[PDB]
Amino acid sequence: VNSFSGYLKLTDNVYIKNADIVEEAKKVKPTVVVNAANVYLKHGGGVAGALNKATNNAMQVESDDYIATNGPLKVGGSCVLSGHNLAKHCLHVVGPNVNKGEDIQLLKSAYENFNQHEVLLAPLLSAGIFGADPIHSLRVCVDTVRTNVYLAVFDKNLYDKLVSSFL
Ligand SMILES: CC(C)NC(=O)Nc1ccc(C(=O)N[C@@H]2c3cccc(O)c3C[C@@H]2C(=O)O)cc1
Repeated sequence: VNSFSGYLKLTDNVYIKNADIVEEAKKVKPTVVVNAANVYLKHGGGVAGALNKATNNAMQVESDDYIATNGPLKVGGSCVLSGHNLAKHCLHVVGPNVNKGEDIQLLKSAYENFNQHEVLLAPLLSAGIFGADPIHSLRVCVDTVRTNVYLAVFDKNLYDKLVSSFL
């Protein structure tokens, strides 16, 4: 038993809810919140910008030190940093950005990072300003992630379409 509430169960291990991931992290305080990161950990907009704003820019400060030490992530890769006031940990995961021409097949590799964590609060990778089809992203998620994932979908219209179109 865990504290995630009001989710619709899609499969054995994937759950979805129309919710603002920032508000959901502040309320649940999950072990892991997933950020929709880029390789530079520049949290400017979309989910990343929102999560970072909610940390009063502490996420960005920590991220800049990480990059200065380690260099950029790989598309499809991830790193674990602090969750600040939102979670114990933040898993920064880099899905491909279609608006940069990145290979959509890397979306499966991106979701594989979730399997290193028993339970996660997450957005749909590569959705939103990353330019991929969220229906495709949800399918890859369900077909790749084996651990327990609670997906927060900000847009109600998209959530309903994601739900009604789900096989
Ligand atoms: C009010 C404050 C305290 N909170 C806050 O600013 N929160 C927040 C901001 C932006 C996003 C976001 O960019 N969402 C994306 C979005 C939008 C429309 C269609 C989509 O396919 C997607 C994918 C992705 C998602 O929904 O995961 C999420 C939360």
